[PDB]
Amino acid sequence: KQIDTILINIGQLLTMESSGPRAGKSMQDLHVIEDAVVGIHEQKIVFAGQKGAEAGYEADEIIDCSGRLVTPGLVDPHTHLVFGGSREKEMNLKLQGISYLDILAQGGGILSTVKDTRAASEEELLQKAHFHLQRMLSYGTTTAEVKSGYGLEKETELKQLRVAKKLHESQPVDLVSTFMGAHAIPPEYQNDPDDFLDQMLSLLPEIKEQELASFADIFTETGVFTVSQSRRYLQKAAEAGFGLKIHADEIDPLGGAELAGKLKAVSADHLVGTSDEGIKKLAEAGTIAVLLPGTTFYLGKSTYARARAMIDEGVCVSLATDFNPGSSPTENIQLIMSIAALHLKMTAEEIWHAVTVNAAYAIGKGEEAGQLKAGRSADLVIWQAPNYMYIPYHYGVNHVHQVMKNGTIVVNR
Ligand SMILES: [Zn+2]
Repeated sequence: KQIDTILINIGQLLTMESSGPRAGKSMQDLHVIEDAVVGIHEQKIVFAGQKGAEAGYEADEIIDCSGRLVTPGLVDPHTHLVFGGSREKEMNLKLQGISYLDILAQGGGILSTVKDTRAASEEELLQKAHFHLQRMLSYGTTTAEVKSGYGLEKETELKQLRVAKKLHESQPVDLVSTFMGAHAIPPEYQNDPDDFLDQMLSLLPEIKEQELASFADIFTETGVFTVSQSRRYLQKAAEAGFGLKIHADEIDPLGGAELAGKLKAVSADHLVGTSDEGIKKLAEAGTIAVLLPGTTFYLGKSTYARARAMIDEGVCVSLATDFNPGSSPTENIQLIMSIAALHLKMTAEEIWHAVTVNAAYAIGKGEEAGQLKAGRSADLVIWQAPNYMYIPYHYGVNHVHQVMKNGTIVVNR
């Protein structure tokens, strides 16, 4: 069989081959192959296993991995990629001890980014986002989820969504778009938040017709949107055919997790303050818990989401950068992996499954990304490390040697 490409001399290969999301104990069952090969033809994986799996094939292009570690391209299931300006001028408020919510309550935070995003032209946001997405790619992310939510109005929310589609069609990273019009409350709506929510819901039909988003998200937090508003909002979104996601129980056990499970949301994200009942509902419903360790770290806190309890309870855990200018300005998914190990107390095996398979399922791409097996798009990363434990171990840097998307190297050294 004549094929396009073959990777040889792979020191360690992680296919992450699974039949579905990995919950509980299965997150620990990492299949490791040594001295492996990977065959690619017409942008797809034709084989990925131990040396000898290439018997019967002959490739034209041969890539020597020189004993390096090879894994599927990484999946970042939660980001706010498109945004205007930056929030460095808020560093001092945080340092002074002003809480994240108090900054928001005073017209800052998300609202500050909303003003800059509304003012930035669509072309500026595109170029701006292109730079950050290119960096994400250089760190190993070949598939990512991007949320709007910095417009809080028709014009800018649609603008963010169009930029996301544009990005998806003009660079390597495959993007999953999420509409998060219900991110915060414009000051002029503080007295009628339900009216604001209805105006955001009024956008679903055109967003749907334009295929501008596949999911709907919402910030269920004290002072922001309540559980009842979130239930009504999300149920409405589901009726329109949108998948469901939620920024839940970021500080306190508000019942955001319980709601997400009851609504059978694809994922519940953040969850630092979630209760045991919430954890049980997520596991029971199969709702993926996307943890954002960088956000906790960046907020200057030390109390992280209870990942071990979630895994002990059969929850499917994932990880993300939550890349956003306000609470987690980092594109480095590898650092997220390091923080998960050091502060979420997750093992290297669990972390790898979290940033590939589980991240993929968290955004409706379980059948398309996160695994290197026959038929899958040839998206992989060749690492500057001999083993998988080394990646989360050595922190704050970029271990990427080369990144392959659709069978072509898109990042070199
Ligand atoms: Zn977020």
